[PDB]
Amino acid sequence: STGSATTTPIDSLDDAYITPVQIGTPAQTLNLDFDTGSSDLWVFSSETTASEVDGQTIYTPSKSTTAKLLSGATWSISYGDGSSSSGDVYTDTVSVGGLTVTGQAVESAKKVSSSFTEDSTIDGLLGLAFSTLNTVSPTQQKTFFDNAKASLDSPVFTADLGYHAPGTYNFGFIDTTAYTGSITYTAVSTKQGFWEWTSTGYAVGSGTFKSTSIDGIADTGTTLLYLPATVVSAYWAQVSGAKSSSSVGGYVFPCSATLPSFTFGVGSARIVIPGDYIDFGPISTGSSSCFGGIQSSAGIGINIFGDVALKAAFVVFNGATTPTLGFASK
Repeated sequence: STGSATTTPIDSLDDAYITPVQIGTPAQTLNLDFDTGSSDLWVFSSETTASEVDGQTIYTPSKSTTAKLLSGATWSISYGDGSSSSGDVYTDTVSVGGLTVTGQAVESAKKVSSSFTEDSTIDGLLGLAFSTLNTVSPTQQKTFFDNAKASLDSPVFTADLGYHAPGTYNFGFIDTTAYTGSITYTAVSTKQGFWEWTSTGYAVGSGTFKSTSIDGIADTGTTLLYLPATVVSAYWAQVSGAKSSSSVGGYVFPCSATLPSFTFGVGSARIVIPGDYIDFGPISTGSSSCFGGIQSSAGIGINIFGDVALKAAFVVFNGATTPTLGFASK
């Protein structure tokens, strides 16, 4: 089997991407944030505290003839940005782009933090990291990909995020019309539960490539590119007027600037992020100070190849017995 679904930016900055997901019988369609940095599929629901729902579409399990309470199971998750959610668990039928999994753990939110309430466009998350990170207790549950893997034509999914434009998530097959050149595959460590790999170095604009190993994760659920402070300083030093602002919480730059590209290494290959992808617009409405799309990881504890980096590529998440990542230009 295979599946194919369009993913769409939630706003003009590509702050995140939503993908429609069918849950239950009859189908209830919710728009979920596919997140290769986490492993829980959770939804706003009829159980969510009423004051914490503001415009989201909710899953109502009592209206699904295939929903069943997973007796005694609870979940609770905190994300790197400080947001969180928690609740109870049903199993139900879940379909993405024509690919159906029966018995998928659908984690129903009883509580969500303010940043989720305030984002009316995201109805929940669909985790695509390794199932070892799933938070369901006392019986950990599998991700949608893990459940589908054996039925898929090939045990893979691909991320093709657009720049200010829709893109595609495919399950079970590699669309050879979606990229240019060849796909370069690179080793993955699953020891932290992430799609963790090692970049071979970087370049700033037209500058020379610096060969240096950068360990980090391929994370569709993080907006920006978070890299070591040495690398980030080398980038922003090429932008007149750019500076790190403790009050804003990262590097800012004059909105009048033209930003240079940033290249990252994948083995012997190179992925080029155009400068425009690194502009996240005014820090506040009407400001002439703009927020940078490349930021220091020094306070995180891990480097993060988020959407800024991934949307410059066609990315293969290969879940074969030894997982790997593939990157191609497009």
